[PDB]
Amino acid sequence: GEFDIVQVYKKFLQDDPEITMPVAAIEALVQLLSRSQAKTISEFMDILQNGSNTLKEGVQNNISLSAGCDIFQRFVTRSLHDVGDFEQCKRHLVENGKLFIQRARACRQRIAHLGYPLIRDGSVILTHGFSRGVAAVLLAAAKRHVRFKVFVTESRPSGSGCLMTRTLKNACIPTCMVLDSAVSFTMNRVDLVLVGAEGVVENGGLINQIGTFQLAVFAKHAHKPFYAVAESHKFVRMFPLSQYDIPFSRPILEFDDPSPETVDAIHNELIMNEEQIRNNPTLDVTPPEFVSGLITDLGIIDSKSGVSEELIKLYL
Amino acid sequence: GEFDIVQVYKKFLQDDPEITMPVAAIEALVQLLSRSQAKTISEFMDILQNGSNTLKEGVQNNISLSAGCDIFQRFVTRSLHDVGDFEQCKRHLVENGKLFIQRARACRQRIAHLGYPLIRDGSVILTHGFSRGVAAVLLAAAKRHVRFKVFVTESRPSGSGCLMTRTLKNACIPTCMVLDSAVSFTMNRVDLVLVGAEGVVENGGLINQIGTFQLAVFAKHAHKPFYAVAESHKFVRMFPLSQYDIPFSRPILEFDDPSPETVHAIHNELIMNEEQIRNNPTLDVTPPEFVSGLITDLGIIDSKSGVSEELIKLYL
Repeated sequence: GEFDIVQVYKKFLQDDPEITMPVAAIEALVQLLSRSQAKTISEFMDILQNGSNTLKEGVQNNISLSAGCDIFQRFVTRSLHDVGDFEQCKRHLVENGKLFIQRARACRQRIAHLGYPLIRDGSVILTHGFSRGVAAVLLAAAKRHVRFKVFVTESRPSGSGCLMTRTLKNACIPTCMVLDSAVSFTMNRVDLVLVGAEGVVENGGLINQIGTFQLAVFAKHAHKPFYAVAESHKFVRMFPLSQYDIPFSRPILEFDDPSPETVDAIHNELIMNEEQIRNNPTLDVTPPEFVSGLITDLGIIDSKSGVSEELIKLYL
Repeated sequence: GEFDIVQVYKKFLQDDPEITMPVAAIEALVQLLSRSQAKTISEFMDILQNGSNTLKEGVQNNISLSAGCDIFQRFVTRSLHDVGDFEQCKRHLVENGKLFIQRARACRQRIAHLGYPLIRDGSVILTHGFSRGVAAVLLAAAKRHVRFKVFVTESRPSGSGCLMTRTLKNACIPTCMVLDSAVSFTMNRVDLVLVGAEGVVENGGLINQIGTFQLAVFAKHAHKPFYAVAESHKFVRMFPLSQYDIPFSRPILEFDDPSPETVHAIHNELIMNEEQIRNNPTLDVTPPEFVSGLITDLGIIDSKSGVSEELIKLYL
């Protein structure tokens, strides 16, 4: 009995940082599953949820795993039956677990040798902040020896842009970091925009970092296409109503109440404070009419109605 | 004699910082014209030409500056005549020159008397960073006791949002800073969008700090109105074709050359350095199709053809 699976989850991040957070969760559940010794089907699903939720609430109720955790459950729940030997249950169960992990680990690869030809000779690409998805495909393209250049949004408040350029610069790729306020000015140059994904919705929506829809309309207005890479285990069952209807933990964009009683053209270091920042949101949502093609291990999906057929296929 | 007239211009900033830059240059030109023992018409215009350019070349080749100075001349020489008394020239010049600056610095007030009713009770306004005119109208509105509350774009790289924030909060009105990456998520909550002007071109376009166009597209797509406050002496003869072709000093948005070597969620300290920040532009341009209303000392102009007719009426 581990009784602290989060550590195994955590330990995975140090045994390998090159894996996504949900991947560790599943890789941890199997360790729970394999070691768990039960006697009823209900016993498994009881601690499984009570393990997933235990794993959920530990990580600020992150969405990426919250999908993967729920999808994984509803996966093994499918072709589950108990005939004669009870041990057959666990057998069919955990064996499919590794089988799911197999596809899960190979998912972020399957998109690479599938989205790399989207880059053409001498083309110029744009990316909002770092994402493990857009990275490999570019590298799996640059590996093929193809000339191209790339801008990267600085991606406040994450600042993941400063890391993304390095990962590309290190891989022999020309970069040019650009402020979040100057993406529109860049659309004239760019031939194709490309971002990762943090969550795909029932309507084909796109929950990713805070500024995706900021540039999604630009490419829509600047007539350049829009592409986003999303692994299967990022489909979610929610369904918003706009670019705003999302549940968010901390309340956002509150105002202050000012009682009548109180007190170089580039002015660096004159910004908001950390307290001012966290009032601002963290995630974004681009309605499907603004994306022209999802990039998944299941392939490239453009209808953003078939995503539901695929989403229905993913769940029961 | 009259030399380093920039210090006159400069001492004005210490004599008064609440006035902008172009008014100071004008205040210096008339001062230059005042102590100008001249004898021929050619001498006068030869001075201010070889005077304004020295004034022009001294400050970034700023637009609002280069706007007023060039406009100042082509005003004074308009109704110019020489008859008998040569002193009439210097008389007619400074007398009319005084009338200009008199009308000039009074413009920023005249705008407030027009913009304040544009704010409704309980309205929600949006402004991209600091903007002289935007402040006064809101203040002159708040003086008249009206409930509302505004967001503020932090305005990278200028960071002028915090300055705009305080100056509003300092005048007891609610504020809430917004990083430039997440303006779109806030639009559904707004009822009006109001930004300043750093320069106005012929076609009705807008030259303001970078990210100004970043907003107007949202206001367009989010079906929210867009107003910009501009003083007359900011009009310019420039006519950019697209939303990009504008004269810019330094090279902008260049890339690197990664030869084969090897050099090596509120992450608040991995930010683009001053060098790579410089590679970003400081100005964007809002096409006239997005300006629902343009408010000036001459009034409010929505035609964006009368922008030009009033413009032609300025350049004699």
